[PDB]
Amino acid sequence: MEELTGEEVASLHSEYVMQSWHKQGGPVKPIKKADGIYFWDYDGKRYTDMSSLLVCSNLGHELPEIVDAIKEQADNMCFMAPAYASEPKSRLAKMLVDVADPDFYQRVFFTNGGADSNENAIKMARMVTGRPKIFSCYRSYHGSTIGASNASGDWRRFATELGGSAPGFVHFMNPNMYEDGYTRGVDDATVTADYLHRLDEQLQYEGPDSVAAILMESIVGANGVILPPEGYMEGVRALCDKYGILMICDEVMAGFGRTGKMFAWQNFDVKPDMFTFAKGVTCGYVPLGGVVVSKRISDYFTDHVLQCGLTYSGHTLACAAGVAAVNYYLEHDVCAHVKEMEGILKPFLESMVEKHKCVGEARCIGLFSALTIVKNKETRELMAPYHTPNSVMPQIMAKLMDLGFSTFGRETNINICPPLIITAEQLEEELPKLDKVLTWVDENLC
Amino acid sequence: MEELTGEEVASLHSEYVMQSWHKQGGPVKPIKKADGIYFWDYDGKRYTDMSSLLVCSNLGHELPEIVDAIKEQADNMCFMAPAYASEPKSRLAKMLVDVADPDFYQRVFFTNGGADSNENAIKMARMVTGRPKIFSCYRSYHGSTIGASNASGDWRRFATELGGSAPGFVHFMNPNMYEDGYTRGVDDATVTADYLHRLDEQLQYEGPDSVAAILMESIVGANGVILPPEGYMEGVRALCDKYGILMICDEVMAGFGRTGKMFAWQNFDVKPDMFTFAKGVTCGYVPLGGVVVSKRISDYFTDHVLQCGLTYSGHTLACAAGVAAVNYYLEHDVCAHVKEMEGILKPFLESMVEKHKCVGEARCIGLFSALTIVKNKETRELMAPYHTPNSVMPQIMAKLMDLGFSTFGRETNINICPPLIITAEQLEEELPKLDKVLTWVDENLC
Ligand SMILES: Cc1ncc(COP(=O)(O)O)c(C=O)c1O
Ligand SMILES: Cc1ncc(COP(=O)(O)O)c(C=O)c1O
Ligand SMILES: N[C@@H](CCC(=O)O)C(=O)O
Ligand SMILES: N[C@@H](CCC(=O)O)C(=O)O
Ligand SMILES: N[C@@H](CCC(=O)O)C(=O)O
Ligand SMILES: N[C@@H](CCC(=O)O)C(=O)O
Repeated sequence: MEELTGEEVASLHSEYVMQSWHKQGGPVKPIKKADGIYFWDYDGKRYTDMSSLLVCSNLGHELPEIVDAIKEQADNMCFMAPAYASEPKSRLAKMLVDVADPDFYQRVFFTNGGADSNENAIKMARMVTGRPKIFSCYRSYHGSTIGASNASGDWRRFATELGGSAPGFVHFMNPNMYEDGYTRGVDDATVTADYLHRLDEQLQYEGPDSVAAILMESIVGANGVILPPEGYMEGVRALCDKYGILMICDEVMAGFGRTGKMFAWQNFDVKPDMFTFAKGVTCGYVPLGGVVVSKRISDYFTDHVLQCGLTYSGHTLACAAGVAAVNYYLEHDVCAHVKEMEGILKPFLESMVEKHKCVGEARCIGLFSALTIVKNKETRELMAPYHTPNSVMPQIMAKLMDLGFSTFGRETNINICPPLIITAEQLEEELPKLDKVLTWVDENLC
Repeated sequence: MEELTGEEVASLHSEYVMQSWHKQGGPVKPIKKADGIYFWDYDGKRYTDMSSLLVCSNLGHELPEIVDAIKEQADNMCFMAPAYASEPKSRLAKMLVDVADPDFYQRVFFTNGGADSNENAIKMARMVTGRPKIFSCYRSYHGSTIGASNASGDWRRFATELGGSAPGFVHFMNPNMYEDGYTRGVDDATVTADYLHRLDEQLQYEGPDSVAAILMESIVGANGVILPPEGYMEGVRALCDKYGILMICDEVMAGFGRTGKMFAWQNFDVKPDMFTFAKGVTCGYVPLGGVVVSKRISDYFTDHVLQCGLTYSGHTLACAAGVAAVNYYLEHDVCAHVKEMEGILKPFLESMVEKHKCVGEARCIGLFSALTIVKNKETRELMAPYHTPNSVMPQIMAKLMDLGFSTFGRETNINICPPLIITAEQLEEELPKLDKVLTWVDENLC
C-alpha cells in the first residue's frame, strides 16, 4: 500500500474528517501504533493511556487474545444477518447472562454502541410497562442520538433539543456530594435521605403509574466519577419496586471490570431490570453494545413482538471479540487485579487532596477515578463551574499530555481511568506525572 | 473453547439471544460459514444470498481484499480515539469525498451504522439552518432509534411513538406508481407534477422557513425498491433550493454500486447537501456508517462546534475495512459489472410480469430490484396490503428459501438484491428458483 506519512495523516484529517464535539480543521495528533497501555504518534513520542482512551480500552491495546479472536473470525465469517444464529453471538449472549446473573437475566439484545443500547432499553421499557415516561439524571450522559441525548443530563442535550425536547423525558437532580457542599463518609445518610425523597416526590407529581423506567449511570462516569452516597442506589431500586417502574442501569463506561466488579451495579445490592453496555465488552476493538434483560422482560417479548432491530445487531466479528474479551476478564481474574490496583491509585489521589490546594476531592472505585479541581479550597469555588465558557481544564490536560500522561475530563474534573491490565510498577511510574502537573496548577490557577 | 454444534448454536440463540423484530425463542437456522454469494447451515445446505443479507454484503462474503485489510489493521491498531487522526480514517474520508464529488463535498462524519448517521444528519441540518422541522416520506425507513424512527415512515415507527412523537417531524406521502394506479412507462410527468405540488403545498402550510431538511431515501429500498417517477427527485432538489431547505439523501441501502452508480443519488440530476451511508462501505464486515457533508456545511462547523459525537466514530478497524471495500469497487469496476448484470436481471423480472398471474410489477436498477406480488393482476389487489396482519409473504419467502434462494421482502414485495459480484452464470442458476416459486404462488394464493 501507499503508506501515508504522519503529516499526511493529520493533514487529511484536518481537511476531510468531521471531528466529534469540536470545530473542524484544528491541529490534530496522528497516532501510528498502540500496544499495551501505550500509543505512539508518528514522531515516535509515547503516551501512556491513563484514561483507557474514552474509558473503553479496558484490556490495553492490541491484546493478542482479542486481536487473534478477530483474525480467526474474519477467516470464517465477518458478518451474518440477525435472522441467523452464529457461534460467537450465541456464546456471548450466554456468557453475558452468566456473568450478570443467570437466575435473574435471560437475554441480550446486541447493538453497535452505547447510545444504541440506551435507545433500545428506553423503547423496551415503554413497551413492557405500557407507560410513557422515562426518568433520568441531570448529572448523566447516555449518548448523542435524539432519544439517548434527551435522556442525557449534561448540556450536550441542548443541541439535540433544537426543534423541541422529546416527550416523556423527565430529569431529576442527583447528588454530587462534594459539589453540593457535603463530605463523603460523614453525610451519606443525610444526602441519601434528601435526594431519595426529592425523587419520590417528583415521581408522585409526574404520576408513578406513567413512569416506565428510571435510567441511571451505575456510577456517573464522563461527568466525574460521582460516587453516589451510600444507600442511594438501593433506594432508587426500592422506589422502582414500589411503583412498578423498571430500573435501567447504564454500564457503558463503568462496566467490564472498571470498578473491580464485572458490572458496576454489582457494587450495590440491586438487580436492575435491564442494563446497557458497550465499551469494555470488546475494549473498543470492534463496535458492540447491548441490553441485558431480566427473565420477566424476556417473557414479555415471548408473547409480544420485540419492535426493535438494527442491521448489525449481534455482529459476528464483534461478538467473537466479545467472547475473547470476556474470557480474558474471567480467566485472568482481572477484577481482582483491578481491586488490588485500587490500593495504589486511591491512596495516591487522596494524598493529592492533602498535598494540593487545587484538589478538592478524590473519588476512586477500582481503576475508575477522578479529581475535582478547585480554584479555592476554602470556599469550594470550582476551577470550571458547570458548563463554563473557556474552561481552563483543557490547559491542564495538555500539561499532562506533555509528560505522556494522556487523559481527559469534563467540567472541573480530571479522570484517571488507566487500562485494567496496568501494573503496580507502571502506576508508580505515571502517577508522579499527575502530581507534577497538579503542582503547576497550585501555582498558576490557585 | 470447544466448537459448538449446530444444535448447540441454535439452542443457545433461541434461549439467550434477543432477536430483532420477532417474538423471542422461536426456531432458528444456525449459519456456520459464508463465502462469495453463499452461506451454509451446519448440515451443509447452501443458500445463495440473493438479498445480500440486508442488501449490505455488496461484495459477497469473505472477500479476501476486505478480510485481509481487517487482519492487517488488527495487527497494528484495532481502535484509536476520535481526537486522534489515523491512517485508515483519513484515507477513507478523502476517498469517500472523492467518489461523491470533491468540488461539492468536504468532510465525512463517521458513525456505527445507518440509524445514527441519519440521527446526526438531522442534528446537523437543524444546527446549520437553525430551523426545527424535518420532512420525510411515509414510504421510507431510516432506522429504529428514536430520532431515525420518528423520521421513518413505515409502521415500525409506531412503537417508537409510545410516549409521543418527537417534535419537528412532518411526513409527506411519496408516490408508489404501481400501487397508486399509474404506469411507469407512460405516466411519470403527471405523477411527478402532482406529487411535487402536494409537497410544495405542504411545505407552504408548514412554513418553509421552519424546515431544516427534507430527508429521503435516494430510491426507497426495504419498502420495495420504489423507483421514483421521472423528474421527481430533481423537483424535490428544486424545492429545497427555492426554500433554503437542505436535501439529505439516505444511501444506507442504495449506496456503493447497488444501482450501478457509486451512490444512487448519482442516477439523478441532484447534488444533496448531505447523504448518509452504512451497509456497503464495508459490506457489513465491520460496523460503519457516516454522513458526507457539503463544503458549505463543513464551513458552518469550522465556525461552530459540531455538537455531535460517539465513542467509536471513525473506528480504525472499521475504516480499514472501508478503504479496502471502496478500493475494490473502483479497481474492479463493480459499477460497470452491475450495469451489465442489470441487463440480465431486469429482463428476467420483466418477463416474470408477463408470465405470472401473481406479479403486478417489476422494478430493477442495477442489482436493486423487487417484484410487486398481487392476489389479482386485474383489480391490482395486493397480495399483502399495507401493514396487514398475517401476511402470506413469509410463506413465499420460505418456499424460496427451500430452493436455496435466500431473500426477504417488506409489505407486498419480494426483493432481489444479489451481491454485486454475482456472475451471469450464477444469475442463470438462481433465477429459475424464483420462477418456480412464483408458479406455486400463482396456483395457491391467486
Ligand atoms: C456512561 C455512558 N453511557 C453512554 C455513552 C454513549 O456511548 P456511545 O459513544 O457508544 O454512543 C457514553 C460515552 O461517553 C458513556 O460514557
Ligand atoms: C435506507 C435505510 N436507512 C437506514 C437504515 C437503518 O440502518 P441500520 O440498521 O444500520 O441502523 C436502513 C436499514 O434497513 C435502511 O435500509
Ligand atoms: N469523546 C468524544 C471525542 C472527543 C473529540 O473528538 O475531541 C466522543 O464522544 O466522540
Ligand atoms: N431485519 C432484522 C433482522 C433480524 C430478524 O429478522 O430476526 C434486523 O434489522 O436486525
Ligand atoms: N432473509 C434474508 C434477510 C434476513 C433478515 O432480514 O435478517 C437473508 O438473511 O438472506
Ligand atoms: N480523551 C481521549 C479521547 C478524545 C477522542 O475521542 O478523540 C484521549 O485524549 O485519548
